[PDB]
Amino acid sequence: ADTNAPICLCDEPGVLGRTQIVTTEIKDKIEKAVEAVAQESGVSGRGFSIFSHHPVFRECGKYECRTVRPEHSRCYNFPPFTHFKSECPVSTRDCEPVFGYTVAGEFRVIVQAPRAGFRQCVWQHKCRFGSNSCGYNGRCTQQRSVVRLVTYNLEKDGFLCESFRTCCGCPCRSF
Amino acid sequence: ADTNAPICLCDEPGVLGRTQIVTTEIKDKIEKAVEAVAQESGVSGRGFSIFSHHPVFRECGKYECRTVRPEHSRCYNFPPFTHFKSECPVSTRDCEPVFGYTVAGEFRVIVQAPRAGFRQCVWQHKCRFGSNSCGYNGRCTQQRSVVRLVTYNLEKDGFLCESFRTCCGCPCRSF
Repeated sequence: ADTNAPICLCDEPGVLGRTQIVTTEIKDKIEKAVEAVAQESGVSGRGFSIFSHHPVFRECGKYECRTVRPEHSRCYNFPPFTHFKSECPVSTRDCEPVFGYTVAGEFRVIVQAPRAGFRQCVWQHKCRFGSNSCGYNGRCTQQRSVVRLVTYNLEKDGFLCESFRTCCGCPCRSF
Repeated sequence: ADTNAPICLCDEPGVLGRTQIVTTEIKDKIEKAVEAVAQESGVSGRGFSIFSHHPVFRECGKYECRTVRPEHSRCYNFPPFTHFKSECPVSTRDCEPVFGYTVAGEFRVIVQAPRAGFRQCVWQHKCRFGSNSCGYNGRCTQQRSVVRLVTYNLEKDGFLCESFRTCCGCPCRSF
């Protein structure tokens, strides 16, 4: 594999920040579209409920930044739901990405519309010091899982659920 | 009177995982307060922090463990930023304090929330062998400096910056 990389949400070498800067015009388009969704609802204007009528949001739009805690994205909370015997120290950061590369490696725009009231978050848990030695013979390794998040299709002006790899833990594996 | 063994951030058997009064009851309260900031903040970027949108954190949240280097707490990194002519031998230890005494002598809980992505580190540089003769007429002296760290005010259960003395070096104080 020449160019190979799993790529976790918010992954970035320079202190894990932003790679490129999405056009404000795009953010504008998204805000508008999300507002359109909220209005086609109207009823139940108390919270996320304004989005709960649209099929895609119902399917994968529930990683609400307001409710998602870090433990919800630890590997033990994703199938197979098992705990690590030994896990290395973990660096945890909330992630609210505007872009992501799917499981298939494609580039996608992940929907974030703070003004409209729709924000998606998934806390990332990575090996604190990369892959250092840890067992009596082990190695610190990044484990991942997969989350589905609402993305925005620029062409067809439509929403869609897509799969992204998320960093859930750092088990000390025997290499 | 003088003392060969100076007192620094992380000194005395009180600073530990459990620690003095820093009950798992307090710890948890702090963790959730930090998570709330992460959840409402969201704002992030390279060479930044997700906490830089909150006023207390933008002011004194820069001793985050992932960015801190041992030399960042050496005396020459604090005003008047001057180097020593002769410095006695130093013992450098990492320090991630859970409580401390402010420059005004008050006890304060120093925020440490590993699970929400906020840890504070200030490496202590102590006189390896204190007070012993070093120069012609000098005596090895613990040099302290002042650092501001995010604290948790019990009363108003919120965040506040406070000033703490930190051990930055051990100059041979001759004359």
